[PDB]
Amino acid sequence: GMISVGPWGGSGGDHWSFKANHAITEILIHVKDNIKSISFKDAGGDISGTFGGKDPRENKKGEEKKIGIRWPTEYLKSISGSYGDYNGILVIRSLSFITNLTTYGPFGSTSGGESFSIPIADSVVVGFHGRAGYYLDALGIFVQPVPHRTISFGPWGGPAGDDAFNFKVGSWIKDIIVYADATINSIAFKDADGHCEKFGGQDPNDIGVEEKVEIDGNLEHLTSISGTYGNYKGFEVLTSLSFITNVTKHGPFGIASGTSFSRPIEGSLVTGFHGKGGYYLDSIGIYVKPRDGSISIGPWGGSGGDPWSYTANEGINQIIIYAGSNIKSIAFKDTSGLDSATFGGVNPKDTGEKNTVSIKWPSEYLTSIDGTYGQYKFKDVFTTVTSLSFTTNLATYGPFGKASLTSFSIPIHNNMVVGFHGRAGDYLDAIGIFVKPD
Amino acid sequence: GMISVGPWGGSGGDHWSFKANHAITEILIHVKDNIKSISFKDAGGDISGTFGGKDPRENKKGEEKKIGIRWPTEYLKSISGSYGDYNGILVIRSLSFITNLTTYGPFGSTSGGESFSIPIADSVVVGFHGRAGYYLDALGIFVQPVPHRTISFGPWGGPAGDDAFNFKVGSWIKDIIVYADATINSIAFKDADGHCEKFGGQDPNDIGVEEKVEIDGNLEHLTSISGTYGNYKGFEVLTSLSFITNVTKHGPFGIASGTSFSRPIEGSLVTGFHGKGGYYLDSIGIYVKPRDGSISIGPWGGSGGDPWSYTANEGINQIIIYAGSNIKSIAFKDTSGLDSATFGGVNPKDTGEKNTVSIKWPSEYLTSIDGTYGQYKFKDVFTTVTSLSFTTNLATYGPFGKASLTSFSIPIHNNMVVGFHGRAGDYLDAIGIFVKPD
Ligand SMILES: CO[C@H]1O[C@H](CO)[C@@H](O)[C@H](O)[C@@H]1O
Ligand SMILES: CO[C@H]1O[C@H](CO)[C@@H](O)[C@H](O)[C@@H]1O
Ligand SMILES: CO[C@H]1O[C@H](CO)[C@@H](O)[C@H](O)[C@@H]1O
Ligand SMILES: CO[C@H]1O[C@H](CO)[C@@H](O)[C@H](O)[C@@H]1O
Ligand SMILES: CO[C@H]1O[C@H](CO)[C@@H](O)[C@H](O)[C@@H]1O
Ligand SMILES: CO[C@H]1O[C@H](CO)[C@@H](O)[C@H](O)[C@@H]1O
Repeated sequence: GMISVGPWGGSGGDHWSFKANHAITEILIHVKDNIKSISFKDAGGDISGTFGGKDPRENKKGEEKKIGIRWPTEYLKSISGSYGDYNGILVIRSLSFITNLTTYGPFGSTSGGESFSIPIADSVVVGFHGRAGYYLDALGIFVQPVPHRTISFGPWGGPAGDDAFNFKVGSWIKDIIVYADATINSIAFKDADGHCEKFGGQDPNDIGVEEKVEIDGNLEHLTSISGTYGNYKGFEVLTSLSFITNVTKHGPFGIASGTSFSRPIEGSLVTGFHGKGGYYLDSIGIYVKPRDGSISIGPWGGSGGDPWSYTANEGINQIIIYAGSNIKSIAFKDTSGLDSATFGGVNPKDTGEKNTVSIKWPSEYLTSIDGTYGQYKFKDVFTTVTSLSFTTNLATYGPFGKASLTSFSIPIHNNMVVGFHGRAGDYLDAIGIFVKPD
Repeated sequence: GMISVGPWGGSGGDHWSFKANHAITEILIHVKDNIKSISFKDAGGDISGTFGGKDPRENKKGEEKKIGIRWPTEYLKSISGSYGDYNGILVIRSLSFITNLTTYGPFGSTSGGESFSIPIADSVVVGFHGRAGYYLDALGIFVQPVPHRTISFGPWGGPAGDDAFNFKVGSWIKDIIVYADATINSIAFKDADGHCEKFGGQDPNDIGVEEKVEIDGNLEHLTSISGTYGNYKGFEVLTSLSFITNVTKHGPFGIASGTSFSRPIEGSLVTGFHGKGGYYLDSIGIYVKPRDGSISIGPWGGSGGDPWSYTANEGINQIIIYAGSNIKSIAFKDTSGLDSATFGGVNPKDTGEKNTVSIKWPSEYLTSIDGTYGQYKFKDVFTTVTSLSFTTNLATYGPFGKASLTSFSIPIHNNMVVGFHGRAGDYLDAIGIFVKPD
């Protein structure tokens, strides 16, 4: 799917939204003291309508400018501009067009209003939305990641923090653990699977107070964040935060001081975080995916273990499986480097042997899994997956482990596997798949 | 999905295409001796761009007309108009807007060009496409069926034929059997499943010559038809036909005489036919679905029987199952009356007892099936489905038949069943499902 950003400007005129089928290669504007109208052309040569330009007065036509994007080598990544009063109406006064190579603009008046910019990385502008009548009341963008990347916002805060962090998750962000009083002392995260995370919080003299947010991820999801950054005991840091969902706002935690950051985004899901800490939380950014469903099959195996799941962002490239007389652990690698956790293998005295499956994406993609489950006894008796195999549109890989009496398979066709789920602890208790058509 | 119709007009200007998110409620045009520009508004209040209107000369602005569609009671169903030369260019000269209540127009010059109209029923205009620069070079429409209906084109030919026919299929049109020499004598059709069909061909003195078209329906599909109608031995009938695919044109069969009909359509699949015959083929029309994939699961059962499949057009409402100590036959009813054939039950001495499942669509929809298969002996020993049950998001229905040793089920979630497939002869040899997410 795509993430919406903005729109910036007024609430007059009529709403419009133009998603280009191919890359945006041309923007035409008419502009004088403000932007009278805008239209787009795409790589295959389709034009959008002309949005705005409806003032009947000849003076008020403005001048035509054409911005050409030199596809396929140049691609639009972002915009900047300004909005303000024009003869009484809150309107887009100027625009810039931000490419991977350069900036076209600014076009229109940069005086008499308020500017905007976007703290975004790794995006491609795939469309626009906004408002118009006589003029361009409002404008915002639609974005997708550049190939094999994930759109980034931020980071906000200071340039300090000796312990940097990045990660992304294949499922959702489920628990957030924050310490704070005067500022944000530290931040940690618990992936739906129970895999945890941590940051900041290294001042023995300023520890703050713990708060816990559980995101109830079937109905609720983390869509964005807001907060504040400012000078704290000399350091430029993040001083408050709030975790924003479709259901509610969790927080704010901390103390709002310095400068507020918000992000006008819609259609987003926060899959990850990046930034730096130390004594406190110097900086933080987010990774977002489009709130783009899978069918779910299984899981097969025992009742033990913590639930886990993994959905590839792009397409699953690799599977790492540890086996002995049962399956010990399993992990996934996708084409865009979004590794999954290792599910299982928590006991260092029983981790078995490594096996690997390679899948030649895109011409090869996973079709299903097969296997057995049964009882395995180590220090205690468990019912877990004991053997596993995988099928692609081209081949079968595996088997791995030791077959037991109870077997499972799926006579499925015209699909692709887009992720896995199950339960795991010391071992892979249970496993199933997520599939989509085609 | 949606079916494209047209565009009509010239090949100058730039291409554009606007699919409205909600119903089209307004069309604005600028027009003088031709249509200078066009734009649309939708029920939620989004506007499209203004397509055309780029002539810099003030004379050449044209006059604004607004056509309001009185949603939700009035909906646009079609258009008509004309194209012809305007100062040197092949261009839309006039337009009409065809609603379920009335016609708005005509707007522009009806002289000096060529008109078009659309032999269409049961459609809703959901968008437009076309071409523009200074003016409206070209215009075509996007259509979807009105709810619970199927878009119809035609019929073409005469008003005579005492034996009318209609049908639609849930899978594809696989074999076409035509008799013809001077005209089309008769036409018959063989559904992918092997279910046959027939028409015309009742003149003992004029039988024509048989021709057979098999549509190789995995890669090839029937997208449209063309042909000719004219006076034949006094009767106005269809005198030639061709069956048009994405791979090739099959035919023309017969003799081209009278008037040629074609249909400018894209994105279509012919799911059905309607019209009338007698001695010969008086008339014929088509039903088309948007060339909108399902995942396929199973089938479970024996190797015997002819393959069959069924995909609901809307959502499956009812299941009729005949059972004894095995399953005899199964058939489906969907919400839009697209019944499926009966699969199985060909032997009148072994048809067992009727059972029925009702599903309360949309809040109830099928989730999966369960059952057994085994050996059944009547006049000969068969391996067929012997028992069946169905699950919805709400309940389980069945079981029906007599359970045997070998059982089958699918631990599947977050899906819906959108059709069935398998094999059948005298009985239901084998059965599986087609599923989609959500
Ligand atoms: C001329 O007035 C119209 O156009 C402007 C934008 O051009 C809107 O702000 C306003 O609400 C009207 O729709
Ligand atoms: C106390 O110093 C540490 O912590 C602060 C933030 O608390 C960072 O700016 C600094 O680089 C060190 O990592
Ligand atoms: C060692 O115990 C853990 O691991 C097994 C599977 O290995 C699970 O059944 C159990 O619930 C715990 O999570
Ligand atoms: C003025 O010329 C332009 O516009 C017309 C339609 O307005 C096109 O036919 C032509 O090819 C150019 O694109
Ligand atoms: C011979 O008459 C029959 O056949 C012709 C077409 O062949 C029909 O027009 C007519 O109504 C009868 O059904
Ligand atoms: C009576 O024979 C037919 O029916 C059975 C199932 O009923 C099939 O196995 C067989 O191939 C024929 O189609």
